[PDB]
Amino acid sequence: TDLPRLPFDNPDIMGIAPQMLALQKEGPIARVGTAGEDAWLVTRYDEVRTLLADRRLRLSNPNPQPSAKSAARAFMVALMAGDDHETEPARHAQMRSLLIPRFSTRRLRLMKTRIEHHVDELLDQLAASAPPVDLHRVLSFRLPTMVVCDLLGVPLADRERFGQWARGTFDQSDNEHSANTFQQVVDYMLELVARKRVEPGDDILSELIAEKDGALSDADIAHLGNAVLLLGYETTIVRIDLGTLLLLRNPVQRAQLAEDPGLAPAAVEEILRLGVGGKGSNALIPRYAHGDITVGETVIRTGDAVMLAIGAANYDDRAFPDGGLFDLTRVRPRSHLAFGHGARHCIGRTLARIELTAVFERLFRRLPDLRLAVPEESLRWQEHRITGGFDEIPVTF
Ligand code: HEM
Ligand SMILES: CC1(C)C[C@H]2C=C(C(=O)O)[C@@H]3COC(=O)[C@]4(CO4)[C@]23C1
Repeated sequence: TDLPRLPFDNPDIMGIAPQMLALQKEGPIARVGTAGEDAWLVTRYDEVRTLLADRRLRLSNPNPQPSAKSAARAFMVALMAGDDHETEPARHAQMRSLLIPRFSTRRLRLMKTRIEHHVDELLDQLAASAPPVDLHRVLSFRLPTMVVCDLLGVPLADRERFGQWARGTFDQSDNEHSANTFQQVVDYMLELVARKRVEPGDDILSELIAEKDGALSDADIAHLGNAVLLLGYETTIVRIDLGTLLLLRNPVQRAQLAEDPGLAPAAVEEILRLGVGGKGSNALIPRYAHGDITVGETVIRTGDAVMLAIGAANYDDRAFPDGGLFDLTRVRPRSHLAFGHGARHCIGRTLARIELTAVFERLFRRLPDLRLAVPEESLRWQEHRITGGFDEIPVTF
């Protein structure tokens, strides 16, 4: 008897920690320690998917004496309208109602075209440069920040101002840095709302300003803009890096994709499913029980914390035969959980899929000799950031 303690060690730079796969083999749910509260850890696909659709399991904390959180986690929960369990139903419903129509089929088709041209240009710049090159700086970082500039209607150079703010806001190791970074985001967004009130364009804040004959306050609109800025590029950057690394590890699949770029949607779904970095603390969706819930033989009690391991569930052999293998020829794969499921299902997921498809349609056809310029083991996953990620990806080609 030894209580498992999150985060678990992972001897590889990607994948699922061995201890978490061991727990998955024993059963769907286990009690574990963490750096803070103890929590229920749910690791099997069926149970994670069921619990993500359970309205009794919510982001907000219902407890009278709530455990202390990092500034970074507090900001993340507040951006997601989860900071007050009594107002979360109305506030979260409004948040999704206001953001979902900002990603319309008209907008996504226009952005798909612009994204494809931008990838072409980014890869031409890359191909013309002298290796070794940092792929993270010149490709992974550049496409999703371009997209956020487009969503917000700001000059592309603005991403040189805001490009580190998601990392800084979500730095769990430094509350002062987290809070100072978030104030920069807030000031920038309030400036942007005031500009869009007199100079609107085809962009998200302009649409929110016009919503309900201007019924929303500038603070309400800036709040939603802050969610788009802080959630809308960093995780996509991380998936471009993880997808590149996964494809570099699987040369037979990589050659399949280079030969037939029509395999890119299937590759993107495998990248999302398998793309887990380091100790994988970002591949856990946190919840609190607002009512008692039974999982198998186990009772989750009102007030308990729950970690839904979407990463482990996406590796679950019960849901994906040979679940640890990258295979873009899977026939009718189950829907992975990398965008979540249920009430808080990723709002940007169709846009994120368009970005990743445009990149991986092109990458290995444009740079067939691309490969790491350093050992994989030298790549360092940043455990202190809620969103993890690598800081650099040196390549040659
Ligand atoms: C590959 C990139 C991405 C991944 C892997 C990802 C993953 C996720 C996951 C797992 C959730 C659910 C969190 C939870 O249930 O607690 C989520 C929510 C969310 N995502 Fe994404 N995301 C990505 C890209 C984006 C983009 C590009 C946008 C917008 C431009 C975006 C906007 C949001 C928002 C606003 C939420 C909160 C939804 C809610 O709380 O109702 N995400 N994302
Ligand atoms: C809103 C989020 C940025 C989406 C989710 C994906 C993430 C990631 O891939 O890094 C974030 C990690 O931390 C979380 O609590 C998550 C898992 O819900 C995320 C919050």
